[PDB]
Amino acid sequence: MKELSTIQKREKLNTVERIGSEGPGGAYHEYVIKSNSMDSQGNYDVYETIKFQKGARKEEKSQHGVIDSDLLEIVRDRLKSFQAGPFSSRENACALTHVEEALMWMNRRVEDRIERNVLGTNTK
Amino acid sequence: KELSTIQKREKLNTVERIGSEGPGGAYHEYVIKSNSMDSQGNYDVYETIKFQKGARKEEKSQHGVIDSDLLEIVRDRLKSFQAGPFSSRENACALTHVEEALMWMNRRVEDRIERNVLGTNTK
Amino acid sequence: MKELSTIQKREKLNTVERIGSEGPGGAYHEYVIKSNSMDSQGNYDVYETIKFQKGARKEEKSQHGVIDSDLLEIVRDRLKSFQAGPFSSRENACALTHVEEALMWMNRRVEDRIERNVLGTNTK
Amino acid sequence: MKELSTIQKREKLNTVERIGSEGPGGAYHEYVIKSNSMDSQGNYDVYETIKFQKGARKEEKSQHGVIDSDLLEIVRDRLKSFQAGPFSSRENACALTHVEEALMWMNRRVEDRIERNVLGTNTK
Amino acid sequence: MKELSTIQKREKLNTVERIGSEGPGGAYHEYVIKSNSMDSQGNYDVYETIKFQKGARKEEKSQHGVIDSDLLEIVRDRLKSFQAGPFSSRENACALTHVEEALMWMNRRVEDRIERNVLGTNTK
Amino acid sequence: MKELSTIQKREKLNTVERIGSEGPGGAYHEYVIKSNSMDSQGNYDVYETIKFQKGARKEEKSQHGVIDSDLLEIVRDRLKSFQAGPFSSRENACALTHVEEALMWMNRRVEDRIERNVLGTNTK
Ligand SMILES: Nc1nc(=O)c2ncn([C@@H]3O[C@@H]4COP(=O)(O)O[C@H]5[C@@H](O)[C@H](n6cnc7c(N)ncnc76)O[C@@H]5COP(=O)(O)O[C@@H]3[C@@H]4O)c2[nH]1
Ligand SMILES: Nc1nc(=O)c2ncn([C@@H]3O[C@@H]4COP(=O)(O)O[C@H]5[C@@H](O)[C@H](n6cnc7c(N)ncnc76)O[C@@H]5COP(=O)(O)O[C@@H]3[C@@H]4O)c2[nH]1
Ligand SMILES: Nc1nc(=O)c2ncn([C@@H]3O[C@@H]4COP(=O)(O)O[C@H]5[C@@H](O)[C@H](n6cnc7c(N)ncnc76)O[C@@H]5COP(=O)(O)O[C@@H]3[C@@H]4O)c2[nH]1
Ligand SMILES: Nc1nc(=O)c2ncn([C@@H]3O[C@@H]4COP(=O)(O)O[C@H]5[C@@H](O)[C@H](n6cnc7c(N)ncnc76)O[C@@H]5COP(=O)(O)O[C@@H]3[C@@H]4O)c2[nH]1
Ligand SMILES: Nc1nc(=O)c2ncn([C@@H]3O[C@@H]4COP(=O)(O)O[C@H]5[C@@H](O)[C@H](n6cnc7c(N)ncnc76)O[C@@H]5COP(=O)(O)O[C@@H]3[C@@H]4O)c2[nH]1
Ligand SMILES: Nc1nc(=O)c2ncn([C@@H]3O[C@@H]4COP(=O)(O)O[C@H]5[C@@H](O)[C@H](n6cnc7c(N)ncnc76)O[C@@H]5COP(=O)(O)O[C@@H]3[C@@H]4O)c2[nH]1
Repeated sequence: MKELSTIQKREKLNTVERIGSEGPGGAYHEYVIKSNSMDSQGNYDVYETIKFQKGARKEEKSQHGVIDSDLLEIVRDRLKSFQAGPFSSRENACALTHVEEALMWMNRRVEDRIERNVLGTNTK
Repeated sequence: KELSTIQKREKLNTVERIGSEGPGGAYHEYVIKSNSMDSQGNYDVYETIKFQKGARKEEKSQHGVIDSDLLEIVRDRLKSFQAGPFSSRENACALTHVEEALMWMNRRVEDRIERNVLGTNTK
Repeated sequence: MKELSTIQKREKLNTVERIGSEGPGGAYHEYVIKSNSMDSQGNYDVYETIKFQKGARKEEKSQHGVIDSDLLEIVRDRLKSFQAGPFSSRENACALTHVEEALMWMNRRVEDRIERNVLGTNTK
Repeated sequence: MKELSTIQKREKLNTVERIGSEGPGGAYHEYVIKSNSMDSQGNYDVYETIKFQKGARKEEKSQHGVIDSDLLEIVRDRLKSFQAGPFSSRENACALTHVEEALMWMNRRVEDRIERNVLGTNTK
Repeated sequence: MKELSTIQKREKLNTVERIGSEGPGGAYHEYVIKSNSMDSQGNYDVYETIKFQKGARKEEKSQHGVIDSDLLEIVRDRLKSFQAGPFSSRENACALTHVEEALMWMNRRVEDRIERNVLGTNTK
Repeated sequence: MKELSTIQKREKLNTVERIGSEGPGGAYHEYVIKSNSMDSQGNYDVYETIKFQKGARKEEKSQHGVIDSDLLEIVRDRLKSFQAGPFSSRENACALTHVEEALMWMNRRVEDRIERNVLGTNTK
């Protein structure tokens, strides 16, 4: 089974699973999010596949997809919206600031790799 | 509708809001589309992500993903990259920040359980 | 020596001191907090002893006691109360957020150890 | 109920309770930590009271007691010892750095209050 | 006085003073660092002024000078060097990561202000 | 080259350069901040030199100068002022809290070295 062990343990809406095998860097590049609930006719309320960029965006060889910062930017935008709205919380603000600091560190990774001419290459 | 992102250079994809504001004032559908293009003018990447919109117990809701799911995926990938040959301190700081975000997201869920407001449209 | 070198250096109310010997894990399991002041009769204004859990809560020869998360939860509650009251501060708020993040990491440790089924055993 | 809602939800050794009434600053100044487990004799295996300084130390009719930085310094010492011993973890390290940064902010509070000549007085 | 109350309280090499009057945004734009020790001559061993950009750089009547990210980038370079050398420490590491995160947030400000077309203007 | 590679890439007011050679502990002890702009006469609008303490302050052939805490205290004071003024921001607040945590870690280093009697000596 390829079920992710998550920090949340109670009242989970969905489970997440690794899909396929290990790829470049030792990571997976496909995930499925699927609901802990079934519809009236016995099917998943949610069954959602996320495919990540696998290989350089410049080869046609590559599995072209999303990058982790895209997912974090989506979460960042939603948390900002929630904080502007009626159901804001301190827990949200702490989550949002850590999300933004993670994105800034991912951008650090992009910029030092640009400086070293190694972005888009399989090099440490 | 296009997201202004923290990354400014060498961006692979663009992210856009889909639809209108919903419960809590947020959007519940997003599109990620590649900045690169194929021969016929079709995006090389065009993926929609739909979020839970309305309570999961209600059959009329838009059932979908929740943000901690996406953060757990990113967490798992960062752990795999740190165990692999292309690890970095930048990766490690990002991973710890993602994990602390997930910890605060769980604190929210648990607080809302404590106050008997989880799954309700209330602060 | 058994007197703790603390982060605070001036206007300390109390001193903290280790009691006994190193135990499981290389740590001490009993501490005393004693006042830096003495009463009219020449006695400590404060002399408090804290005994930690030492060995498995299941087996009877263990020294049964408190755990560190209990102490941080007390401090978290008091800081929350102070922030609601009239003598709140930014310094309090930073302290409380770090206390809660420490508690969340202690719970990460507990949840990692339940998942590995090592909780309550002398296993790294 | 005076029982504290804690961060950890599963496998709790002990329960923590506030004791007394709201005091200076809106906080409680006594807490009890009691075991979730039982002897054969019918009593709690753990039942420990922690009384905090309530009112200034110089005033003779105050409830002299511990302060929160004492408790976090104990936890800091134990965490350092665990990290130097055989059962270390990244979760311990993250908790320890947060505990030390909380102690650093508590000291900032003390030092700021000395600056403003309000340490030991009921004022912001 | 115009002397800064600093985090460091003991064994301080220098004092810092703000110079001039409060300017745009409510801040001071000139500072002096001077040694706590004097030479045989009687004058300070260190007396260093730092002027900050006051007014937009495009306007020639402005006081052109340094900006805060310059100073933090100097400190970041020095901490990186110390860590690569013989006298490294965990305290240095925590300081460096915080300096770098402060720089990332200063950059976030600049980029936000570019986004809103307010960079180099006297507005929030 | 001796150019500092900075976290900010866009709309930079100034460049920062190392001057001289590596010194004690592996770090540079002199830095120039110079404008990315020039006046009506082809001369830098800005050209500060910052010289750091190099060698123990209490010996006399040492180069006496500033220390990194001095620069962060300046930045801390300015950020506090900007946050009290009309052009405050969340980005400023995050930068300021990181600056202050950096300073408290610098002070941790100083007090640790005092306690070990290594402050002012070339020793790890
Ligand atoms: N243009 C562009 N902008 C970006 O922001 C970006 N982020 C990643 N990439 C590139 O996407 C492609 C897909 O990654 P893959 O898993 O195949 O290889 C990756 C992966 O195996 C590993 N890696 C280690 N840590 C990370 C990490 N944090 N994010 C991504 N990849 C990582 O290290 C390889 C090279 O990374 P980059 O050197 O950033 O180039 C990648 C690569 O060309 C980017 N390309
Ligand atoms: N069982 C369960 N476990 C979870 O982890 C979980 N996380 C979210 N939800 C529920 O999904 C549904 C879809 O959210 P919607 O946008 O309609 O309403 C949400 C949204 O408008 C707003 N909100 C504010 N901050 C957040 C946030 N951080 N995450 C999600 N929703 C948030 O506040 C409403 C109630 O939130 P919850 O009270 O968490 O219940 C939600 C809701 O029932 C969960 N349900
Ligand atoms: N049920 C339960 N819930 C908890 O939250 C909990 N926290 C600790 N314990 C158990 O209490 C007992 C007292 O600790 P001791 O010092 O004797 O051994 C400990 C100690 O030597 C070491 N250790 C390393 N890091 C830590 C740490 N952060 N907290 C406690 N103990 C730690 O590693 C041993 C086993 O740890 P756990 O595997 O958590 O079980 C402990 C232990 O059985 C708990 N038991
Ligand atoms: N000498 C000395 N060194 C210390 O480190 C210290 N820490 C606390 N105290 C003093 O202990 C006494 C007991 O606190 P009480 O709850 O009655 O009043 C407290 C309390 O109601 C409230 N308060 C707000 N935030 C905090 C906080 N973080 N810690 C303690 N008290 C706090 O604000 C009052 C004055 O605080 P201090 O001004 O720090 O003086 C206290 C007080 O004289 C100290 N005294
Ligand atoms: N090109 C460029 N790149 C930079 O990185 C940068 N950083 C600052 N500046 C500009 O320098 C000039 C000098 O600042 P002054 O104190 O007069 O006004 C400042 C000051 O009064 C206030 N302010 C609030 N927070 C800050 C802050 N964190 N840094 C600087 N100034 C700040 O808000 C005004 C406008 O700030 P910017 O809108 O960033 O433009 C400034 C201004 O034109 C920059 N210009
Ligand atoms: N009195 C006093 N109060 C201070 O706050 C302070 N901070 C630094 N110093 C002393 O200034 C002198 C100049 O530093 P130098 O680069 O030549 O040597 C330094 C430097 O080579 C290296 N070092 C490693 N990390 C750091 C660091 N974070 N800050 C400064 N120096 C550092 O380790 C040497 C000894 O450091 P200290 O042992 O703190 O003593 C220094 C030294 O005597 C101080 N002296």
